[PDB]
Amino acid sequence: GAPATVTEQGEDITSKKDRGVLKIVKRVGNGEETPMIGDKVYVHYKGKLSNGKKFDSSHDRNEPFVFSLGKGQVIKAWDIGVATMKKGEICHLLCKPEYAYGSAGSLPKIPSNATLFFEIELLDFKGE
Repeated sequence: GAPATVTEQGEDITSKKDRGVLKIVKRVGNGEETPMIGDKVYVHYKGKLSNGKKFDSSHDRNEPFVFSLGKGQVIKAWDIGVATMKKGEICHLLCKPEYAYGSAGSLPKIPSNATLFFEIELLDFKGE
């Protein structure tokens, strides 16, 4: 399914090229610009564990999740991944623990040393 397709065909968007964040675009955005570090970004997401089980979604609060890009307000994989997205884009990200919650996890929802899958939609971005 989708996570195995990211494993097998995803683009490595990390600077080190350690496969820490792999990406597949699912829906093109509009406009060619991506957010700059420091921009406010507005996302919907669905997050699944390696066995396919949901661990979280913005839709659980029925509102977009809002954060400042590149400030470490989110896991590393999001600061990297969202920066690559255009407004309106939907992508799939597979995120190794080093770029997510590491050996600590976020228990019980996220186990130790968990590779995470996200489907993320970049709804909007705005400058600071």
